[PDB]
Amino acid sequence: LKPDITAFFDPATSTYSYVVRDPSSRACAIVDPVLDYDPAAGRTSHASAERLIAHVRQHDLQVEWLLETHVHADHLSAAIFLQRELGGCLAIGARITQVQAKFSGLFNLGEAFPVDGRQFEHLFEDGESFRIGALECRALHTPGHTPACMTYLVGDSAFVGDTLFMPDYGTARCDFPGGDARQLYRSIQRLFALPDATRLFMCHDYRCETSVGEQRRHNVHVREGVDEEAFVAMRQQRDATLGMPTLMLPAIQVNMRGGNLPPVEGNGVRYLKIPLDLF
Amino acid sequence: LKPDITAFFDPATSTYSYVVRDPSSRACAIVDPVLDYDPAAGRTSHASAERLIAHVRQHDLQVEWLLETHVHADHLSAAIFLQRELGGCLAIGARITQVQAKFSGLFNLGEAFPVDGRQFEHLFEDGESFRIGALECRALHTPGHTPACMTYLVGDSAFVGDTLFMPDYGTARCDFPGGDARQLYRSIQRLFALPDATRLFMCHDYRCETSVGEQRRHNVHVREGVDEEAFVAMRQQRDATLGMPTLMLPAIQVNMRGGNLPPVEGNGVRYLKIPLDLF
Ligand SMILES: [Cl-]
Ligand SMILES: [Cl-]
Ligand SMILES: [Cl-]
Ligand SMILES: [Cl-]
Ligand SMILES: [Zn+2]
Ligand SMILES: [Zn+2]
Repeated sequence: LKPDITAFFDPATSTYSYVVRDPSSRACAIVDPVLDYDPAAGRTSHASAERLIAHVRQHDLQVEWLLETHVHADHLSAAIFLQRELGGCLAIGARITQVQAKFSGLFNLGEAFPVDGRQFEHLFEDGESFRIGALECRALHTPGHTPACMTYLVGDSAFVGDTLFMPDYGTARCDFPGGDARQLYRSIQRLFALPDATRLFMCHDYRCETSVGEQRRHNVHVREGVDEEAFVAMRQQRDATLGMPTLMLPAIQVNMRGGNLPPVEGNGVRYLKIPLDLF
Repeated sequence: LKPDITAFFDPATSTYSYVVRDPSSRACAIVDPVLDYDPAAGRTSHASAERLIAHVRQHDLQVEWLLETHVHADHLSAAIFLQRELGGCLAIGARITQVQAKFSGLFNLGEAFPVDGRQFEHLFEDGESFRIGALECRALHTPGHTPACMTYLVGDSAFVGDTLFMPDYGTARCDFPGGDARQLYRSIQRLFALPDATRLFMCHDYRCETSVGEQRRHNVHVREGVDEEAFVAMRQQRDATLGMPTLMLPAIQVNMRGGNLPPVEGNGVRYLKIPLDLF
């Protein structure tokens, strides 16, 4: 039983979000939804999410899951807004509590900020099975880009997050806190051991769908024949040349909260905190 | 007695800073010095200021004034860092207290944030005379870009801030809070009534020095013959098309403090506050 998958490209952040629909029912999940954010003005907008809401409404779907593949450093999540409009259960990999506990310190939030994942309604363990309607699904731990990345298998497909790019772009950076180029190399090996026909759906592109086959032989960074020590050297060498993602500091502190904005002050206004000279 | 003026271009922010030196002594002032700031990482760096420090050290100058022409929305000021290394008296126009009182509310700082200009050691009134060594100087109120802009006359020259651009670029936006396209029009008229040979030194360029003469007849936005109501219409029409300056929210909250970073938290880290959905 194969999922009905609709991709949604966001040109500002190069993010693909997905609606993952059970063909035998109206149940669906939403993967990596984007809350649009203008960092110069601090304006959040709902254009990308409204595309998702309209699709769900057109096809009269019931949102069962709001899935995050990892903690996004390049965009803010629109999960909370979609959850208000469409319902559904907010979910992420269990190792999100490592990112919460680390960045609670880096953002200086105190214990008014819980670091155990309560903001998310489900934390997936490695290998955990679950369903989207009748669809059969499993969550695999695939860390390396971040400590907490998950790949979601759903029928014949896999939502790999930032664990791979399209074969001609290669792989993503691993210099996020807790990221590990060698952990990512072995996460990719796990992905390559899947059936070569598995539909692979990327989180970013700089062109959303490939296969395990295409990747295994044609990925410019981790084709077959690229050993662990070679890849690591190149990954860390490219990472050193990379400036920090523009939205990283706003994105983490929203996304580590499940996509809740920071609390309102007596002002009536909510504020992000931008650590100075910490990175 | 004419000032010895050295210009310093910052390509990241298109800012001209100046060293204004009294030829008959070693006294100088520093105008609009830049603290380099990477907004993605929250990294401040001291490259631009180190150029100023080296010049002061080469020519064995004594910093008497650290002048700001206005509250900068496009860069953070390096006044406090220069003040530590070189000394000197930090100064700005008296109407800085309007910007402090407004943005103390917009940034929700409470009364742990004084709104009377104590962070600056001198607040210039309109028409106030002062000296840089033997040089004769006067501060004119020239609002419009911001409520608090000042033009500094020093001998035969004038540091106009963002009150004008070079004649072929025209004028700057007036949509900052308290800014007023019509106030700016009449500030410019005041500048045009100066002697046509007055050396005019811009704060930005997108090429630092022109004359009142060149401006009066050749400014593409406010040449002679452009009336008050025409200019205002065009200024507000262009302003509406403009996205907010990238660094505006970090820059104001540092510069409204005289260039002090926000306080250290028990973390040991300092934080900017970015209002959400307020602009
Ligand atoms: Cl597209
Ligand atoms: Cl459920
Ligand atoms: Cl130059
Ligand atoms: Cl003095
Ligand atoms: Zn990512
Ligand atoms: Zn300005």
